[PDB]
Amino acid sequence: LPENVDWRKKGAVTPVRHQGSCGSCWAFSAVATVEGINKIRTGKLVELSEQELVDCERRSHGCKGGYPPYALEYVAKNGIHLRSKYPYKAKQGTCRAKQVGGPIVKTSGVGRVQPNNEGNLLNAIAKQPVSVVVESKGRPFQLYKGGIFEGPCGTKVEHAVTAVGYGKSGGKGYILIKNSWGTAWGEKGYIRIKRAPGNSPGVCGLYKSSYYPTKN
Ligand SMILES: *[C@@H](C(=O)O)[C@H](O)C(=O)N[C@@H](CC(C)C)C(=O)NCCCCNC(N)=[NH2+]
Repeated sequence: LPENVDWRKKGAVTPVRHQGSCGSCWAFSAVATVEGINKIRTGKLVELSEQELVDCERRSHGCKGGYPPYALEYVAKNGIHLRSKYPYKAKQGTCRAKQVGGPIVKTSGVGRVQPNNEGNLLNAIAKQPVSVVVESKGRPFQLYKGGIFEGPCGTKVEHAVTAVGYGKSGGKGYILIKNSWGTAWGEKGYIRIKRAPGNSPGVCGLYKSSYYPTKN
């Protein structure tokens, strides 16, 4: 395993986006992982539609919160359209997957990493971008402006994000995360969260529930 990994440098990460006031983080996390694996397999970075998921994947609740593994199952089964063909509007509407055209990106399944273990997570990230969860309700997290984040924060997760890398910053290990709150938050939309060693729920509950899409 490499000491440091950063999928941004390998052209596998699209620019940071803004979910607005719609509890759509679950769709944002899911889309970022599929954009990454599509780049890795085909050599092409294309932007995909969070809105298709919000409108069509209904085991989830649209703008009221959802579930990354379900979103990942929807993509493996139905594939997903381009962001330019089915743009994000921060509100749940009628599913138009079959009315919008343009090409579709499809995957072959979805993997579940065994939670609460640093190692399990690092090996998954070394491979590709991973959907991860975190407790974002605390003021420290909302007011984050930079550095290696340590909380204060509990482990009562409620916000899905995307791990696009990991590394070491002079002595402290961290995990590189792509948030969906725009570029004015954190480190140009990103946050480097401290790495809890070995068996642990992770700082702010980061090791609690991780998924990724597979692609032939
Ligand atoms: C995240 C966001 O937009 O910031 C969005 O609320 C979301 O999808 N949250 C998830 C939590 C992550 C997957 C950790 C969520 O809360 N999903 C399902 C809602 C659970 C409903 N709970 C009860 N008690 N009814």
